[PDB]
Amino acid sequence: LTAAQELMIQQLVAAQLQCNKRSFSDQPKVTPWPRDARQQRFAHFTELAIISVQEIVDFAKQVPGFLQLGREDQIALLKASTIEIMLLETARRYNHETECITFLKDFTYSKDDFHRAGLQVEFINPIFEFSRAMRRLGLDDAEYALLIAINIFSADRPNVQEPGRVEALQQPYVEALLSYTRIKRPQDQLRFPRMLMKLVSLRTLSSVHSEQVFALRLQDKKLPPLLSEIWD
Amino acid sequence: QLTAAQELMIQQLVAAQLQCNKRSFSDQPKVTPWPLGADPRDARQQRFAHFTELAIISVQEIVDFAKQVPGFLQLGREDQIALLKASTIEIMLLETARRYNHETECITFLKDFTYSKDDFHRAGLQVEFINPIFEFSRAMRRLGLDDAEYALLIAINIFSADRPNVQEPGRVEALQQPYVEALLSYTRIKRPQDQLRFPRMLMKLVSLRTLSSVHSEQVFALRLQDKKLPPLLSEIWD
Ligand SMILES: OC(c1ccc(NCC(F)(F)F)cc1)(C(F)(F)F)C(F)(F)F
Ligand SMILES: OC(c1ccc(NCC(F)(F)F)cc1)(C(F)(F)F)C(F)(F)F
Repeated sequence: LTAAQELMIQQLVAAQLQCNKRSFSDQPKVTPWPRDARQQRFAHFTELAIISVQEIVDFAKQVPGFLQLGREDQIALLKASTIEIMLLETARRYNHETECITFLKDFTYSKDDFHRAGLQVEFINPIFEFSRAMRRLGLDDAEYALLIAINIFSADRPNVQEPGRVEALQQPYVEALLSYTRIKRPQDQLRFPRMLMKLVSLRTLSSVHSEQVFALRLQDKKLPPLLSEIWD
Repeated sequence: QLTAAQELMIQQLVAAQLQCNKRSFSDQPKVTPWPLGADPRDARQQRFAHFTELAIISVQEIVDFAKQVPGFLQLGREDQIALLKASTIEIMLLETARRYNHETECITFLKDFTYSKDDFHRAGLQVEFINPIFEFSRAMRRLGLDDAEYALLIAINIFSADRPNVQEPGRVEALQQPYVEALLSYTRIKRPQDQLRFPRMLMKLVSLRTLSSVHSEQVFALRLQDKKLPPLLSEIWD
């Protein structure tokens, strides 16, 4: 691992740690978790999502190479990546012992909790299978952080005006992850491929998420403004 | 070095490819011809019909191919259907890319026929699907894949355990793995100095998932313009 690779990785891990501290040390400002409570558990979920979106935008801004893309490309990359980063983070926050997703102490969510928020079967089960598959890979914080950076610099997102530049920005992160995994687990050649394959799954999960949003609109459950900008 | 089994798995796929591609040359003159000689909506419809007809041929070759991949026919039939339903357009996009010619900026299909970006537009498709297809083909060309690499990628694509409605995803993952390992060892040998080729190949699987969605948006949009899929395509993609 070169000096520049160490600096890039260390910067990503420190930014991930600062973003978590900034966004999820204090109690989140959310509708208290209780027709009456169907709208309220949904709102709750929606306010959590907004807090994660904010965290993700904060993190993206600190990824070397991002804030130097053209502004429209920044927006286009974040628009597509957001739900996928959320799925990764949800997998990070997953606890196989309890089968729940922990944001901080006293804020955890199970498959049942998701159903009560109005969410379909078609969205919940993939989320939870993907989370437990992520755990069997046993990614550490550097691996997650690098995977997020790679995810952001995907040159095939809709409305990207400079795909050549995005792809060149992705390469160093791919190279760092390749090196990192070679050093960590030298006798585990499929670890790295297995990680990239989860990026595939994340594209599908994004579509399945969009279907949840469209389905929610059918129960007069609209996304609030900060999420509407991104998803409907 | 590739083991005997890896060499045979590749040779098997590459030769199934060929026996399946026999339907392409024999159905070529049966197809609704591309219309020559047209003013500005007759010809629009004939071009589209032409496109649906080649897609049908492709659907059938992909079905025939998959039945030859070892272990496929031992999957539960509902799972066979679910993998093909999802993989079909993605394999077609791989085949489209494989046939892209950068000199003419045209795609070959079924041996002799070729299509430009503007031919796709003339057949009623929209820029939101067409541009990504051609960028993907250009990107695929820069990787310089050979017949073995494409065949391995298609097998990897078929055996994607995370398709919708798959009932035994673990049985699918178990079939995929040796193909992934074969591709890793293949690229390592072919290009020992290019460590990023293999990751870039895997990332083409990511792009294929998005293109699949864009294709669904294209089919939706085509119905607005009197262009509904025929029965065999309807059941896979509507
Ligand atoms: O967009 C929603 C959403 C729910 C959960 C998440 N995060 C959980 C996970 F796993 F999807 F990432 C993100 C968005 C919402 F509205 F709740 F925020 C959805 F319910 F409509 F799908
Ligand atoms: O589904 C269609 C289709 C068109 C071209 C292809 N193959 C070209 C490529 F690049 F997508 F693979 C496949 C399906 C159709 F209808 F022509 F078959 C679409 F036009 F509606 F999209």
